[PDB]
Amino acid sequence: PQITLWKRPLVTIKIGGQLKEALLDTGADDTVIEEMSLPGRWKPKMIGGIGGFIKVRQYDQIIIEICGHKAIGTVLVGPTPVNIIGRNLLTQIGCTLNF
Amino acid sequence: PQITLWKRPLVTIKIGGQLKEALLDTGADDTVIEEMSLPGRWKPKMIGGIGGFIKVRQYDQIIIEICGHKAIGTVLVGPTPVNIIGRNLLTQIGCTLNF
Ligand SMILES: NC(=O)c1ccc(CN[C@H]2CNC[C@@H]2N(Cc2ccc(C(F)(F)F)cc2)S(=O)(=O)c2ccc(C(N)=O)cc2)cc1
Ligand SMILES: [Cl-]
Ligand SMILES: [Cl-]
Ligand SMILES: [Cl-]
Repeated sequence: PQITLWKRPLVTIKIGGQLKEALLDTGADDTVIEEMSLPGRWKPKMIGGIGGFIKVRQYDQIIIEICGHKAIGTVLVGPTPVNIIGRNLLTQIGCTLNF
Repeated sequence: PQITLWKRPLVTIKIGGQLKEALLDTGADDTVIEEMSLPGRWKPKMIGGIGGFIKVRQYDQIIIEICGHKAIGTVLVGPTPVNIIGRNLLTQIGCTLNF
């Protein structure tokens, strides 16, 4: 589809068997999801921006379904104010910016 | 143009007569530029980032070029990790997400 930016570009995603609302975020290098269980090993990481930094757990090789498009990649889990789909997964579904 | 997301969508902007690098950030509601001199009065604005909320300065009706596309609108000034072109101006220049 084509998504305009009058409002936040929120979509429904499926991750770890849960449905969640997430923001298509071209400014995010990686995907960041609110606290949840994910299977596998993880390593701690810090990410930040305006307001400072948060600590997240980095899980690799996680499958997420985004608007019917399956993509696999790294997911950071931690206290993000909003669920974020970052570039690492946006590329996999063929998402571009156009103007 | 059509911009893919394998790398950060960094573009050249022109503001206050000077060229700067900025990030096309669909996850940002607003446009936030690093400390510089802008004309006119400013108003207070609280924005929520990944790490918390902070106060920045809001200037309205500011002339700005983004990837050569002329725009006029609201620009916030504050301690941002990189210059950010957010949804307010992305919308104005006709930028959509597509997949
Ligand atoms: N390192 C990572 O992978 C990472 C880092 C941060 C995030 C959170 N998402 C980013 C992108 N959109 C806004 C958000 N932020 C932009 C941003 C942009 C770039 C970077 C950096 F280059 F450092 F990696 C960090 C943060 S933000 O928090 O500074 C922000 C929030 C709101 C607004 C606004 N209202 O205009 C402006 C800026 C997600 C992932
Ligand atoms: Cl990845
Ligand atoms: Cl591609
Ligand atoms: Cl505006």
